[PDB]
Amino acid sequence: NSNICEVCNKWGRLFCCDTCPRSFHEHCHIPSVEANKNPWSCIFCRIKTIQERCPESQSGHQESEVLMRQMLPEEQLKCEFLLLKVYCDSKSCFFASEPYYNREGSQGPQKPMWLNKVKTSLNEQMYTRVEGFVQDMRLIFHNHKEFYREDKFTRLGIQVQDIFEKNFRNIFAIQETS
Ligand SMILES: [Zn+2]
Ligand SMILES: [Zn+2]
Ligand SMILES: [Zn+2]
Repeated sequence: NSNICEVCNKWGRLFCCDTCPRSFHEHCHIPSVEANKNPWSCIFCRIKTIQERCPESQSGHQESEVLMRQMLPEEQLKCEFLLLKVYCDSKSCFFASEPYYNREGSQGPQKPMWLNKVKTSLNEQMYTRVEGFVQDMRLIFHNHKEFYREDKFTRLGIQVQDIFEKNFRNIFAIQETS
């Protein structure tokens, strides 16, 4: 097993996957690492199994169809994984916790959003469709773009949104386009 957390790349109190060499801090894994269960399989392994059980799940999909899916167990898992993929980028630190807004010449967003709030929402099963989760994710970056205007700090929102969107297309097998 790896000697660092797959998500935050630090050592500490780690839980090891039994089916692959990844390791996790308790609350870096999503969902939080389960109390018992021997053997234990991580989210990367659980996502791989879905694909292996239904190879055709990797054929291309339209985003509009994906968004309307109900949050059944397999779509819940895919959203948890997509969330985890964003936390895997160190630039996710800027979007993790509750923001505040007091900048000359800007007003804060009408509906603030941050990664830990989406994490809790997923944990508490507050999304009924994929669209709910993806809307809150995109809102994080859109709020940041609007607030920071022409400050070059806006680019952090662009950068982390690109990680989100690449992973969204991969995890949900969105049809490749030009
Ligand atoms: Zn970690
Ligand atoms: Zn694993
Ligand atoms: Zn099948």
